[PDB]
Amino acid sequence: HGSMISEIIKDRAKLVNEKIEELLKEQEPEGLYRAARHYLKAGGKRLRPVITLLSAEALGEDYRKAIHAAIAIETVHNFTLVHDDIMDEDGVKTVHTLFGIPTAILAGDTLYAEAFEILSMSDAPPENIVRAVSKLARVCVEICEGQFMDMSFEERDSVGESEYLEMVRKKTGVLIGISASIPAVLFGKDESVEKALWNYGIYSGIGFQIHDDLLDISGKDWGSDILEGKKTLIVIKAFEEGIELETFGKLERDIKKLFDCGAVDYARERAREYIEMAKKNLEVIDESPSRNYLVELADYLIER
Amino acid sequence: EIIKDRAKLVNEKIEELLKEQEPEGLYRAARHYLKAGGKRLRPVITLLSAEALGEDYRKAIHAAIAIETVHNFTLVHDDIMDEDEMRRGVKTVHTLFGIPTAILAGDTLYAEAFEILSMSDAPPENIVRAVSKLARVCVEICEGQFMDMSFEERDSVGESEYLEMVRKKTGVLIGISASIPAVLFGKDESVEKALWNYGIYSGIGFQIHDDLLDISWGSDILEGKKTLIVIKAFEEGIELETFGKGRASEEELERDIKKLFDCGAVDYARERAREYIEMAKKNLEVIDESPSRNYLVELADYLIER
Repeated sequence: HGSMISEIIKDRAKLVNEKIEELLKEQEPEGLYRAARHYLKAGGKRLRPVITLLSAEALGEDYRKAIHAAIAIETVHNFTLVHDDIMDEDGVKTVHTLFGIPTAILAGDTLYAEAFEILSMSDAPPENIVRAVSKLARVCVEICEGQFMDMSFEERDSVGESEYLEMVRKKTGVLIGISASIPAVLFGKDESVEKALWNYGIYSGIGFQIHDDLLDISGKDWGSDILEGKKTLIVIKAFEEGIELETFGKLERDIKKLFDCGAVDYARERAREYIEMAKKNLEVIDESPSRNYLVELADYLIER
Repeated sequence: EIIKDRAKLVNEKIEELLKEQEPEGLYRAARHYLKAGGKRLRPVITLLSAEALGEDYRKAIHAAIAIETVHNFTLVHDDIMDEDEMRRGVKTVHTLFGIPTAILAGDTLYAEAFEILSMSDAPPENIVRAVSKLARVCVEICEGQFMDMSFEERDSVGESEYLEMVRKKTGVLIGISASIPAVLFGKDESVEKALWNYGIYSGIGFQIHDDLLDISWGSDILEGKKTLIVIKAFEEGIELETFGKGRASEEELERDIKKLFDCGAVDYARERAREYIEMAKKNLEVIDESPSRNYLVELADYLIER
């Protein structure tokens, strides 16, 4: 076909959730685990584990073997969400709001260890598990560096485009990068193939972020990110050519200036560039239904 | 004893594997305690346990650094929770750098530990098991810290609940310190459980003694920390005048400390702490006699002597 991508995401997400329920059961101490399972139970697009399972399939493997890696990465993601929410302080209600900050910190730390425990249950050669552990951990370190950078940007008045893109790469790209590349690691695929899936993830993630930030201008309210002063690629290119907007303390006038300077279309062109780059990296992989799903998925990430 | 030797090795590997890096903000925070220089107890237990198994304990160094990294991770997040302004002789991480950076710093140490563990020179099969066991250990420390903090607001907790909390909060990380060389080098379940049980019991006793060292001042009771002493005494219905206050008079706290010695409760702690360290030794017997094996013995002793 070529138009079922929302249905494949759905199908694989449904698998992800079924195994989430199997592997991340609520336990004692009940207060820790209710915080620990909160975000997971409120749902999630499950985009990263879905990518893992599509990548696994596109590599000619039984993608059920990739479930653990898939859920570990979704577990890492959920963990970052809990801790991140502690630091934006701003639904559903955040975990630190419902359970307090200590329970929230320990809830993230719990999910964090479980991620690795789950990944280690993978049905794959130990040498590859050890490499997947090493690689996921390095990604975790990078996400913290990305989160740190992103917060630094809140205190800065002059964030460069490349700095910002570097931030997004760690904050959003690398986790998506390893959800595409981890079945390569687990199943002994070689370096050029892992590299192709990694780049696919990173470039999808970066573009996915740019488009996400475009949706703030193209439930929640128009121009939210503007009044909250968030540095997006759009904002950064407008500043880059001295547009300087009359909100940033929490409007429709500002939004016109962003289109008028082409900063909105710069960001679109940047996000599409990233997704084309992500798709060209897939060329290394054998054509298959699953490879085309990954291709259409990159498209979806920026066309929704 | 001969620990400053391995303590020396561990800090050399720490400075080799846990470099500062960019963003310097994040790593200045993440290396703050490591540079402050803890006693490195658990790493030394890992190197000695390895040599007691008659292995090349240098091969166990990555697991030694990894467990110390976990330990430092917990310190950072714990200090956020207790809102301590200082830990031993240095300001806490959240106070110098802020709560969000403190969170990210421990989150970074946390991942760094699994990356270091995975570098081990051992059968990969056994690195996987080591990652699985250390990650469950980390889940339990979190379960413990949540238990310990839940205790604060409870009116009374039994010795059992409290001792299950100490087993998770500070014991299992000490158990896996000794356990992990048995895991890494394919010793069998008897040996693992033996080094495991030694590490846990050493932990609990080590904890009970660390609560005694505050009676050895005063802060545990003003802070309301529920120790094994105050659980015995309160089980003995000992009216304790200054347990909640935080601010207190010297005479008021002295009469509360005075009570506690005379309760038949400070004795209980030393005694109960001692029957744990002994349970560690009598467990450690499954391992062959060795300079290393007796070193773990004398070391389980040092946890009760301070």
